[PDB]
Amino acid sequence: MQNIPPQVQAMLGQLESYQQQLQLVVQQKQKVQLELTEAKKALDEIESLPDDAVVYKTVGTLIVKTTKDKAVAELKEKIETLEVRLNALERQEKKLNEKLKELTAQIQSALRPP
Amino acid sequence: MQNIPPQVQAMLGQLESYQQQLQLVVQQKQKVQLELTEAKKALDEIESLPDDAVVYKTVGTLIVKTTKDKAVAELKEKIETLEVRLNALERQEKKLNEKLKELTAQIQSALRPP
Amino acid sequence: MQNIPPQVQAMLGQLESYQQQLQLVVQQKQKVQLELTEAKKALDEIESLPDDAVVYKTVGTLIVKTTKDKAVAELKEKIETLEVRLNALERQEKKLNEKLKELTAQIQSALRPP
Amino acid sequence: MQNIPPQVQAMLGQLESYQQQLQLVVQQKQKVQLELTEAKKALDEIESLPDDAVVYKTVGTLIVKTTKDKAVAELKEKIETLEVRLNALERQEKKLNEKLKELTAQIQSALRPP
Repeated sequence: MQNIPPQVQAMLGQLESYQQQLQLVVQQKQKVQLELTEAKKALDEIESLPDDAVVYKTVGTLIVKTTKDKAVAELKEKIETLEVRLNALERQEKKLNEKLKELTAQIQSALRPP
Repeated sequence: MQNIPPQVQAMLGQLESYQQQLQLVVQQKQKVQLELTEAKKALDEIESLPDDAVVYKTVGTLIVKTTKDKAVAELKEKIETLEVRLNALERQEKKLNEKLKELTAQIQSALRPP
Repeated sequence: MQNIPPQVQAMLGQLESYQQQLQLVVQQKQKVQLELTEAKKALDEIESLPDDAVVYKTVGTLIVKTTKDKAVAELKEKIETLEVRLNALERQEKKLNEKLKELTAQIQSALRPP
Repeated sequence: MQNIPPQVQAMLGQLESYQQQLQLVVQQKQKVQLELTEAKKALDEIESLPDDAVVYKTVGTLIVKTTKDKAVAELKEKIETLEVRLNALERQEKKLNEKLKELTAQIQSALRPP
């Protein structure tokens, strides 16, 4: 019968742990990506308004007057922030893919017929 | 005893896979249908306003002035979009119902007493 | 040993089914109750406004002008609706409690020592 | 073999029950903390507005005019409320940590080699 050594069974278990970890990182990345897409869409729309357009912003359950330039600035900052977060998550994702690649190769090498 | 052949056991398994797949498609269809109903209700209400009615729209956390005609147009587009999506999902649903019908018939034919 | 007859085992199973069904009805009732409480709070607040107070209402992502009297009326209707729904759910709940009471009594009578 | 007495097995079970209970209390505390942080941020922002700034508030799906001072007051009250709630939850949390500490010590003492 095929005899998977205890150390390889351990690698198989860790491979599954990494897969679950990657699934989470990807879900975190996608949430950030969705928010980033929405923010960019909002900025695009606000930027198309005439400079003297009336603009209000929400502060919790409150609504106060703001201006086109201020809303644009606050949206740029939100986008800046989300992109920094997105990059960090993509770096974590890339690291996980590499660990999965390397561990998969080690398992295949260990189980390869002599 | 009743002896369900391995191939029929496979059909029974696929039948369950299709059922789970249909459940999902139906949930996707219902989410689209709910959004479509809400959009139609909103359009109905906006269309009942006097042509010179004051209208504001939300852009993310911001609020800007718009007009009755522009809001109506944007709502028509949303509805147009949702209906295209709804039809595609209904086509997927119909396909799944037919596969379930045909596979159920094959299982019954295979297990029918000689 | 204690020998629970097959029919009593069936009653025990149905008792659990009713319990799960009641749990759901209660959750439905509580969601309706929460919405009703929020609507009443909103009506209370709007009714305290001066008759000439400026009021806007949301229609999806849009905001249009309304009046104090119109908002009050629409809130009364929402409350009317929720109360009708709440009563129906409470009637279902009462029915379930009675079935649980009666089935529990039947099980205890069936298992009572001779 | 190691023989965990029935009473210690009971303590181990209760330890796990307390852990699950603490997990919940912590989740409740964190929800309150998030709301408190958001409210403080909103108050900070509203307080930075000029005294004559125009302010509207939402009442359900409605929007009515308010004032800077009134919004500030209502936010202070919300924060006051959340802090009272936060403290109560932190008191429950501290109690749970102490029970976990004491029960862990009892288990270790009971299982300690003679």
